Amino acid sequence: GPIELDLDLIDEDPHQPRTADNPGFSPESIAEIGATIKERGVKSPISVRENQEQPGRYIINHGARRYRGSKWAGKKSIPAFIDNDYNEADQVIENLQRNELTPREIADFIGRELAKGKKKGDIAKEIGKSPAFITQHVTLLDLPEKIADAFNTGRVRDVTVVNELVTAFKKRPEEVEAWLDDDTQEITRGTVKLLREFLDE
Amino acid sequence: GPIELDLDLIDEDPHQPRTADNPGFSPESIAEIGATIKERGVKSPISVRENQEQPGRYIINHGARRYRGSKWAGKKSIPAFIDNDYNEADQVIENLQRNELTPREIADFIGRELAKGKKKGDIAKEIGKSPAFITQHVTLLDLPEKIADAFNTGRVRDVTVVNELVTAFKKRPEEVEAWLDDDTQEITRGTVKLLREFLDEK
Ligand SMILES: Nc1ccn([C@@H]2O[C@H](COP(=O)(O)OP(=O)(O)OP(=O)(O)O)[C@@H](O)[C@H]2O)c(=O)n1
Ligand SMILES: Nc1ccn([C@@H]2O[C@H](COP(=O)(O)OP(=O)(O)OP(=O)(O)O)[C@@H](O)[C@H]2O)c(=O)n1
Ligand SMILES: [Cl-]
Ligand SMILES: [Cl-]
Ligand SMILES: [Cl-]
Ligand SMILES: [Cl-]
Ligand SMILES: [Cl-]
Ligand SMILES: [Cl-]
Ligand SMILES: [Cl-]
Ligand SMILES: [Cl-]
Repeated sequence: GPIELDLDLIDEDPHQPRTADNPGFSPESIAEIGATIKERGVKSPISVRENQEQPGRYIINHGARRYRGSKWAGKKSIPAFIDNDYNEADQVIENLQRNELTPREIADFIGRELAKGKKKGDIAKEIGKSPAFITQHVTLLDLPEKIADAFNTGRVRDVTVVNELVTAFKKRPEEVEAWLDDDTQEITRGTVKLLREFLDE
Repeated sequence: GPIELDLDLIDEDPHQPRTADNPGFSPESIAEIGATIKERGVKSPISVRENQEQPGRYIINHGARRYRGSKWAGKKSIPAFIDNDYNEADQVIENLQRNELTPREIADFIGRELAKGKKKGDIAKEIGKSPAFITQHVTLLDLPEKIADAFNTGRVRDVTVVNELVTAFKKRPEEVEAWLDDDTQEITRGTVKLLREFLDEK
């Protein structure tokens, strides 16, 4: 098993590669992971090494956000394992060697929850995200036909841009379809911003 | 500690939110995490639950890439903990509730390694990335002045775009400086592509 370690006994590593400026150490970001820890617990135990200088204490290998989130959530302890064979490169590995769910995969998860009758509000809570994040992904579950093609072929991949394109389609469907019908037309945050403006003239 | 669990006792969860199409299940991606596992081990133990249907066996809560990477690396076992109180939402949490190092933070780590005399090739290996990835970040350690400002103020944040902007600066420094001196000028993959082309005519 993992050990439940008193937070009082744990120090952050001052040479960790994540610096103070990192978005992930913003109060909002710690609050976000913190809420999931309050609800579900830390699900991936942190890695610590024994402090050689102060026996009985531990230094974080990986897990500073889980640690700060645990404090935010009012936890007295955190699940952890001891690994004294952990180096600075491993800390960068922990962070770089991982891959996200796609927007489609997130939408489809939301879809399966909606199909079971769960409210958007509760779907937000159980994954620790905002209602606006749910809304943006839900858009992908019922895309207009031409926009769906562009999304599936990979001609546009960013959920925010897809949403902006749908919002335009609702107000002016013929004009957006003719813009997509051009093969030279790339789809970026920028080109869509240009399309929105063209349509308000 | 974590248990070293026989890979033969572990099955993937067929309702995991990562699907077959996901870039992270590509052979190249499994090879990438696999190399780090071959060298360093799995450093974050996977989470499994007991299979109720098949006693003695386990289903993956989180850890399918670590699992496949372990197989790629020729491992017979994988570090794991048992959590029988794990649901489908937790699987999406494991993945969405995490934040990257910035490009600056990655460059500066590389910087610290270079300053100790480590070669680029060994820095690539120890973080499981390609030489080209190292190169693109190393660019950030010696940015021309005006590009540095734009990078630091957040006017451009993407490492790829910064590299493209440096490469343009090398060939036409006066013209790139005057392009950055315009406040209306946004800096995107697109605008820089437009700048590259404008310069290849003159
Ligand atoms: N030698 C390594 C390299 C990476 N990792 C960890 O492996 C995880 C990979 O995350 P992800 O890409 O999301 O894949 P898995 O969670 O393993 O698989 P899945 O999300 O499909 O369940 C990260 O926590 C990373 O720190 C590790 O434990 N040891
Ligand atoms: N309820 C939660 C929410 C998230 N996580 C895990 O917390 C980690 C967050 O990773 P990251 O953003 O990189 O932060 P930490 O690794 O905790 O901190 P650091 O990288 O700064 O050492 C991920 O493995 C995620 O799956 C968890 O164990 N339990
Ligand atoms: Cl710092
Ligand atoms: Cl507690
Ligand atoms: Cl990714
Ligand atoms: Cl339609
Ligand atoms: Cl699948
Ligand atoms: Cl082994
Ligand atoms: Cl991130
Ligand atoms: Cl200069």
